[PDB]
Amino acid sequence: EGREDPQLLVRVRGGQLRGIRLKAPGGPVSAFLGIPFAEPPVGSRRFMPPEPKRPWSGVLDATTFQNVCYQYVDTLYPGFEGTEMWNPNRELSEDCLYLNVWTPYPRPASPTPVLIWIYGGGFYSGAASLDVYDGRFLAQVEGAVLVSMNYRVGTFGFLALPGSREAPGNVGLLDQRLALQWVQENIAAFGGDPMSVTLFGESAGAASVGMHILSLPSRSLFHRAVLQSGTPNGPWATVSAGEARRRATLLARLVGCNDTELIACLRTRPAQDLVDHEWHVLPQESIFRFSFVPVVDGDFLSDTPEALINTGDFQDLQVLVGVVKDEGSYFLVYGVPGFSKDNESLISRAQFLAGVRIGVPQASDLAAEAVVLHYTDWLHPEDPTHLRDAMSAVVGDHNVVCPVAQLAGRLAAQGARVYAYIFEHRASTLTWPLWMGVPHGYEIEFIFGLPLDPSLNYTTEERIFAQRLMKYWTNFARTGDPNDPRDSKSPQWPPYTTAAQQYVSLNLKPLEVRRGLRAQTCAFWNRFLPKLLSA
Amino acid sequence: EDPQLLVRVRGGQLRGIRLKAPGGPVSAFLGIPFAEPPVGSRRFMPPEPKRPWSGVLDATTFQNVCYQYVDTLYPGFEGTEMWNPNRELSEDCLYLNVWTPYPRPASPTPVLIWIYGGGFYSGAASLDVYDGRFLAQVEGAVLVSMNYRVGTFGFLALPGSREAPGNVGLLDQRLALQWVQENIAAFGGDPMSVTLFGESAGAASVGMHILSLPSRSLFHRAVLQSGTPNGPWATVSAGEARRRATLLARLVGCNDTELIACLRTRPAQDLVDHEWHVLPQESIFRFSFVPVVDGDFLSDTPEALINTGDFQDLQVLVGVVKDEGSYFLVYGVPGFSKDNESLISRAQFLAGVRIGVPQASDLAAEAVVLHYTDWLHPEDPTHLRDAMSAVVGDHNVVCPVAQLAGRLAAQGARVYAYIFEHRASTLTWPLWMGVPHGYEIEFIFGLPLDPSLNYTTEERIFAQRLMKYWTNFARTGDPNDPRDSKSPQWPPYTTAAQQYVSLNLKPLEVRRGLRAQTCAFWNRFLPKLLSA
Ligand SMILES: Cc1ccc(C(=O)NCCCCC[n+]2ccccc2/C=N/O)cc1[N+](=O)[O-]
Ligand SMILES: Cc1ccc(C(=O)NCCCCC[n+]2ccccc2/C=N/O)cc1[N+](=O)[O-]
Ligand SMILES: *[C@@H]1O[C@H](CO)[C@@H](O)[C@H](O)[C@H]1NC(C)=O
Ligand SMILES: *[C@@H]1O[C@H](CO)[C@@H](O)[C@H](O)[C@H]1NC(C)=O
Repeated sequence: EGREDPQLLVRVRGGQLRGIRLKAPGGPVSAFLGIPFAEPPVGSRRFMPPEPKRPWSGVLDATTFQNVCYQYVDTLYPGFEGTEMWNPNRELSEDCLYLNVWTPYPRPASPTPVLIWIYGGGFYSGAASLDVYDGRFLAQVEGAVLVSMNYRVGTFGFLALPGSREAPGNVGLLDQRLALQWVQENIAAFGGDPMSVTLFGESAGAASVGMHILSLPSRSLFHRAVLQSGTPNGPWATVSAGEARRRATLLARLVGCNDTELIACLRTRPAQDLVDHEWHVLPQESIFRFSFVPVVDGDFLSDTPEALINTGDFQDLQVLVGVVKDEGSYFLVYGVPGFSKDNESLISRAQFLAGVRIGVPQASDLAAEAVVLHYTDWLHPEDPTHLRDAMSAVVGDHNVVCPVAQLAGRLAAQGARVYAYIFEHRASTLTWPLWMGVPHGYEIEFIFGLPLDPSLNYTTEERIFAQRLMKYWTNFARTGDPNDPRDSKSPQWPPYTTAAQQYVSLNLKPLEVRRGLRAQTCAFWNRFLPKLLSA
Repeated sequence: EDPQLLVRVRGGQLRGIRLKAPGGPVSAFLGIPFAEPPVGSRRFMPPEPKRPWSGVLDATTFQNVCYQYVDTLYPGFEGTEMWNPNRELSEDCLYLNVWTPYPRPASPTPVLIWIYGGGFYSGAASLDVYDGRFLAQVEGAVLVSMNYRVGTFGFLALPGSREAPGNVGLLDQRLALQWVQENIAAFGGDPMSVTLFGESAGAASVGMHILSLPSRSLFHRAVLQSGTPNGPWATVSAGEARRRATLLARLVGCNDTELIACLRTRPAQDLVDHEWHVLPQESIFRFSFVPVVDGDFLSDTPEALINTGDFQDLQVLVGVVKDEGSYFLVYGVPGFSKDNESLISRAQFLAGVRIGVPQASDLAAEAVVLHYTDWLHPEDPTHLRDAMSAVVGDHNVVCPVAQLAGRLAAQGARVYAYIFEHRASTLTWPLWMGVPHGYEIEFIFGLPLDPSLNYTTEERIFAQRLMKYWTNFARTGDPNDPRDSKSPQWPPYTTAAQQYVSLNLKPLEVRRGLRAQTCAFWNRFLPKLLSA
């Protein structure tokens, strides 16, 4: 040492770190980027649970984002910001188990509530280094300690031969769990309070958050949870052991491969070869289905998330959950004929019928017809605008909105304090077309406070709006209650209960309270369809 | 004698009676025989034309009511008694009634023929609510109503047998229609402009005349109030009719010739005693002896006939009341009664759906419960009670009416649809039943125009407007006044725009889609369900 900024030097269990002083619009923050929390899961460690990182010597430089976990890179619209904002922004590698820490500058004197972000990406993609996950605004404006981790995705994170020693499945979730243990042991060195840790995540990250609620060893590592547009229940977040084994065995043959010999051969393949065949193992033509996701192993997940939310005790739990207004629209362009970002995507009745089969790929013919009859407007059954919007609603309701409504309802009934929202504001900077409405994932930039960066060209009201949301999320992190304790003047956010089913609209206007999360429609998906399934 | 009261029809002379209506006199000819009495060896047989008679036949009085079950649910309660027979019961009951203006019309006048309801087990053309004097006096119409055999005597069928071929009660109606063709010009009626109208079982009868070729040369327009030939209560298969008749015969102590011979020896009340005991399931809105798909009067199911028919030169007026189902819940569904607000639990609501959709499987009844539950108030008594009524009215009336209107409009017919939304100031049923089945009839027939029944001034003005819709439809096949040039007009129902009108105290309002989403459930989804 000697001439470095003494506020950027910090020791953790593994050794000494040097962080970087970043500028936020309102002042400096401290960032510690690319902290390794596991041994590199490479070579003979591919598909294995993570091992804790062994101490290093000297001062590790923690001023850069580290590698992104090896993953599929989306090529649907090459050069388009709407797609590439999600793509990896650092080199791809299997050596990718690193985490990031943002704190106030100087670091806080009293211990400060910790927010831990778990990114989404369908369990096949994602990185904690993306611009929309930038912790500097929450750290500067709300004084939060923010932690985000990389976790293995795709085959490297979730390929499972259930019951094997060499590929037990869910190691991507164990990566996240190891980072949670790293926070417990080390975050006090940054001024963070290990006894006040809130998990929040979006989509597959939200499902991940839900899995930690449901997995007993993770429960001692956090105290509150936010689930944005995703759930551990629902039709895409888990597979059975049987289906996971079928998908892993098919991927093995597609790349040229007793479970030990199979996994051993898979470990000899280049990472890119596995990624090149990941999408080829899905049982049906589908959207909103991902090849390698958490498996119901009877270990991390002692049973299906359905069984666990329906029965478990949650009296100690405080959860914030919500959806965007148009959950489904984004996904139609990845497989439903007739949908494009470049047209209005007005579709015919025939294309709606074919789309329902692709967006509800596990549905029998009778179930599909039930869906079509429910979502058809029988005063205008052939109107292309209603059919396009109905296709988006089918996909959003089946995959996100109704799994969330079920989760909120079971959690509230079984002792949890639940707060629910619908996010209804479309960013003025959105590059996706207008028919997509408020698409999946486009509340994240407001939670993290990107509008406060003047160079990103958001409106003044969007900055005020972002600050409202940062206050809601951090108040909840701090107290289990998103409401401002000193501000009773503003309209209040009531908890979701089974009796009143209250939630709030999040938009440019003051909080408005609404009742029922798609109550009629979600009864169709959550109560009727499963009973139809049993026939 | 009064020459206006003396008429010669093909069978001989008749003497009618001058009756007072609020605005003047009417000529009424009550109790005109149109068939040989279907008694003795003629029971269950097709009707035969009435033999000529000598002298002047006295037609100043309503004739006997066809033998039928009499309702005892609420003894002495007007809301039920108003439907009970108001003349003596007899198997000798095939008589019709004619009202005309006094003096007799100078020009041939459009004819309206009323076919009463009563679930094909009851009913009479002599009920006070079917009084034709107001339409005759105010609109100058010639009004005809007939008695037809109900219950076992009209619809007991051993299909394919010679002596109980089925549907004889519908043949009774058809013979009265031929009587109108042959004789109505003598009253000043125009046989080239005959409009059938009927309510519930009567509307389903009207619809069965639309679907049976020999009936079609006997009328030109049709009105179907709260009833349809299609749907789940109005017809039975040949096999189910055979089962029900064989069971009734076992219950009273009896190949088909011998079985029907023994049934013919049974006193009428012996047959009625067991009428309600042959239904396959505990139910409401189900009736033991109704028209049968014989392959003769009905060449096929009403469903297949409305689906494939040619209806181009046909005009039809169809509609429903606001609360079709509420009336029937008190006849079987536990927790419903005239005398309290019938606030039911959710368990009672599930139990009620098995009774109100008695042909539904476990899965189908589950679909119904989940569809009609308000999942924001899933346990609230008021919502469950109102949903129970909705299930029954939608399943049995509203969605069959929407299916029929849609098939008719798409296949050439001219259709006008309505929903009747005014609850009579004088109603004796409780408030929770709303606007019940059958309580639009008194307005169309014009009873509010009688001051002694203590209707309100608005209801009298309302009745006059309805009388004008119905008779304008009779005159032209279009209910709109060709003199009134003020909007809104009543538009035709079509498949594209699905327009219908609300009938109430306020002016006509035009609405689109007749419970479109819910009737898609009943008419499109549920059939694919039960059948797999
Ligand atoms: C070959 C292929 C490629 C992609 C798919 C597919 O279904 N893609 C959908 C997911 C991309 C979303 C990016 N994202 C990640 C995290 C958070 C938000 C967002 C977006 N905000 O809304 C499917 C296939 N395939 O089926 O072959
Ligand atoms: C033993 C019995 C008796 C009657 C029923 C049953 O379902 N009755 C229906 C209504 C009959 C009278 C009303 N009515 C009749 C003609 C025209 C209009 C109206 C008014 N409607 O609002 C059912 C049973 N049973 O279940 O056994
Ligand atoms: C939009 O674009 C896609 C692909 O280019 C096409 O298949 C679809 O039919 C288009 N839609 C319209 C409404 O032109
Ligand atoms: C913001 O607006 C300015 C206006 O000159 C433009 O030059 C800049 O590229 C814009 N930046 C973004 C991120 O939209």
